[PDB]
Amino acid sequence: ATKAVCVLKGDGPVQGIINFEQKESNGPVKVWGSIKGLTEGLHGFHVHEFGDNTAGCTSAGPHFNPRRVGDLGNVTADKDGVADVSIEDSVISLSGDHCIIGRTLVVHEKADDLGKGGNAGSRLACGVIGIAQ
Amino acid sequence: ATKAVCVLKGDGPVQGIINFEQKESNGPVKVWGSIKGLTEGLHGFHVHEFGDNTAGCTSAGPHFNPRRVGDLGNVTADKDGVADVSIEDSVISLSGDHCIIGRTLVVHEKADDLGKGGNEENAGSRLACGVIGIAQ
Ligand SMILES: [Zn+2]
Ligand SMILES: [Zn+2]
Repeated sequence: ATKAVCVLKGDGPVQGIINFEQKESNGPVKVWGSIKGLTEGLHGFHVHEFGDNTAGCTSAGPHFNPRRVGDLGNVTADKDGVADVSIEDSVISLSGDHCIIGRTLVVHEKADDLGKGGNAGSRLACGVIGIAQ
Repeated sequence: ATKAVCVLKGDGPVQGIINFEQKESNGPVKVWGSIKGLTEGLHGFHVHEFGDNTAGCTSAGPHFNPRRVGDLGNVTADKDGVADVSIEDSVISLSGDHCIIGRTLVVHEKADDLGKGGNEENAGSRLACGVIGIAQ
């Protein structure tokens, strides 16, 4: 398993395809793609524990955390509502204990302040992360 | 005990939830749930290789086979178009080489004749599918 993909969907217009690639076991995972239908600005971007969409994104459960492992920061939507995603992350994995295959990728309503807010709302869209060609 | 779950959806009315449970890594996998929106009768029931929903059920690629590993026989819909599923399989797994987590469960248009259709000389289109996810 060196490649994965996730199709994000929700009750609103938020949708996108997010690719994952990890060329070396235990190596960094590159995450890239595009999300549209977002409000301009920052949106929390997280892997949640369960790849369970039985009740929409709510059944994905909590932030994945065997920074939390699943915490992928924010994505940034432009004035057109489009977020172009290009991240490299050394904590998530496509195998082993930190493997995110079969878990859920979520884009949030609000910005994640990363715990540095000086003193991220609903789940707009999600999908199960699957093995890709 | 590993647990997995799959929500099936597709281009038409076919929808369902299928659960997986495997008590030990070398034990059988119980598969159970229900699918609705089906024509009465048999429908091929397969794990396909890729958990890729970029193109409906088509991007799932081929039948999973590292009978084929992904071949889970057929499911049987009743007169209400509902197939109640309860299967035990000792070839698929929720870990290791035959792991189906991150792959795609597919329910087909037609029966899979299981290679016993009587003409050595077929499941048809994919009605619904879902990526198989880790469950609580
Ligand atoms: Zn989150
Ligand atoms: Zn098939």
